[PDB]
Amino acid sequence: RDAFFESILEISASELNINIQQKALEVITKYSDQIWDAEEIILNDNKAQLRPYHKYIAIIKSDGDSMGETIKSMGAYNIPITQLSKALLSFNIESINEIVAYGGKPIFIGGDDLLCFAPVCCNGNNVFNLVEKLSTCFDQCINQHLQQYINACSEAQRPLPSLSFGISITYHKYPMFEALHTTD
RNA sequence: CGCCACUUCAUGGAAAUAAAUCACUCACGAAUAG
Ligand SMILES: Nc1ncnc2c1ncn2[C@@H]1O[C@H](COP(=O)(O)OP(=O)(O)OP(=O)(O)O)[C@@H](O)[C@H]1O
Ligand SMILES: [Mn+2]
Repeated sequence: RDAFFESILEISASELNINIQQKALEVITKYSDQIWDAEEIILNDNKAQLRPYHKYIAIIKSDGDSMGETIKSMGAYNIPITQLSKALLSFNIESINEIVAYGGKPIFIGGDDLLCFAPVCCNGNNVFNLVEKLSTCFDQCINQHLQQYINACSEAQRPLPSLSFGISITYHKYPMFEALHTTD
């Protein structure tokens, strides 16, 4: 209710325009194992257009780099932290928008982290394309809101705040606990 | 006009030179874990 997508395979092959949730529910009609198996064999006999990247799952984890250091650097130049809050919130909203646009799934947070469950390739768009768009969105929000900090601390020299990225691509099997720890 | 032969029996040069020296495809696939 306060929110408004499961298994591991449905968002690995969200490109065929095929609704595995509906057919899996029809077949099954405790829960997770049976529907997991149903989705598995449904896209097993969807072999006609199934490429090897349709069975691989990409986990994307990102965190903000030196946020406290950026805060301390803005403190020297008399720059409010409200601008940083603005940039982070706008980046998070745009991140959710473009992650659902790409074909993946946002899971974790709209803070300075992001854990996304995305297919390797949907509509000819990579997970690396998704990472590039996320980085560009974060840079755009930083520049748009911290413009004062941008043209005040970057002329002489400084690295601007950025986000480091962690991507893990594994089979739909090979459970996602180990994959999550590998991503971490 | 008559008569009649002896000689000489491979040397020098080139003796391999360039091109290609691996190429493409497959570099794990399923099952068992979740
Ligand atoms: N809306 C916001 N505005 C400003 N700062 C924020 C906001 N939300 C979170 N933060 C900051 O995020 C920080 C948490 O960042 P985190 O600890 O993940 O990374 P870091 O220590 O900056 O980076 P790294 O590990 O790369 O050195 C907190 O110190 C907090 O001040
Ligand atoms: Mn963080």
